[PDB]
Amino acid sequence: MTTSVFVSGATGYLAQQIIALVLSKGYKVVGSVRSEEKGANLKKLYGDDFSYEVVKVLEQKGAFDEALKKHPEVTIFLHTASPVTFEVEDTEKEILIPAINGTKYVLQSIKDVAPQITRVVYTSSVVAMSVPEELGSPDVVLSEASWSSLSYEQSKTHGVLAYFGSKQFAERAAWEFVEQEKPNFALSTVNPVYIFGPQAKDEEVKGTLNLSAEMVNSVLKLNKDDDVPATTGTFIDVRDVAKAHLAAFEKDEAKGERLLLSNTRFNGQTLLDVVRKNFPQLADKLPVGKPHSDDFSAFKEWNDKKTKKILGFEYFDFETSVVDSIKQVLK
Ligand SMILES: NC(=O)c1ccc[n+]([C@@H]2O[C@H](COP(=O)([O-])OP(=O)(O)OC[C@H]3O[C@@H](n4cnc5c(N)ncnc54)[C@H](OP(=O)(O)O)[C@@H]3O)[C@@H](O)[C@H]2O)c1
Repeated sequence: MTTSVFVSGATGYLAQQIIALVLSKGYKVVGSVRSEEKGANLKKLYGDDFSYEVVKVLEQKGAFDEALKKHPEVTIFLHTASPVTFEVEDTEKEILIPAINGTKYVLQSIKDVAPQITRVVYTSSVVAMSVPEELGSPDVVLSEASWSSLSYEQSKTHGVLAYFGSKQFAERAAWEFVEQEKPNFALSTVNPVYIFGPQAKDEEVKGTLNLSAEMVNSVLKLNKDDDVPATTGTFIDVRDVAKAHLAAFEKDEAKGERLLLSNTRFNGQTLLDVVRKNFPQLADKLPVGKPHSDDFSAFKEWNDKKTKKILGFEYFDFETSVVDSIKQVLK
């Protein structure tokens, strides 16, 4: 009787938080995974309202055809699967193509075989809206209208620029598909910054230590003689990203929208100060730097007012998000 929701890349960090949230709202879920045992693991963790299908390669035409044919009860599709790595041999084969062609072929499969799908949400990224130097700029104001100027030729040259390109061009292709093919579904994208926060299941706190979360987790591996990490940027809590995905398919207002998911700026000093205050027993094992020397008052606030009005909830603050990540890891 209830609606089923399809989530590509269900093994992932964001994807599992999305899955745990939608299951809690009464939805069923069907998740895609690159292998059978990967499916089997998730089933044990999430229970009866979760099914999976093995889709090993995104960059094949009709890759999701069989999976979708087997699940007519699915009316919602959340495409989150994407290479999220900066380190590869071929930027193209390992990052650009599976993102760009993966995305094109999923939308085509939905149109071909799942005409009952009314909503599709694509997980994009702030990298689709800018170039590396602009993000760390204090005179740059990003908005839902922002598009990266990074060219495809330049995106190939190395790993970080490939990831920037992958998101920008996959998302473009997504909006171009909607314009050109005129599908039954309405499209919306979620564009987050660095994603922090606890993993969905404690049992998953062991391997595949995902890039973004690890930027918090790595602090615990410092020792008192190490330098303050130089990591800096803007954050959003994984649980807020999940709620945005939910709003991205439940709210009429979210149709045809890009949603910029960005909260506050932080650097390595912000991180150490939070961890040191909340986990005093680790203070002797950690560097000190210059507590509260961090100052972001010169940075123009990004324009996410539209996203904030559509979402209609308040975000987890940096300390809570970081605190909950470390709590779980220590547990
Ligand atoms: N976390 C961030 O820093 C961040 C920020 C903004 C936007 N995003 C976007 O949101 C998504 C979720 O982020 P995340 O932190 O959850 O990343 P993640 O933990 O690395 O999740 C990636 C998932 O997608 C699948 N996948 C990756 N590369 C693939 C490929 N070449 N072919 C087929 N499947 C592949 C993997 O499935 P298997 O487990 O089966 O390999 C993996 O579980 C990302 O795709 C990213 O584009 C992420």
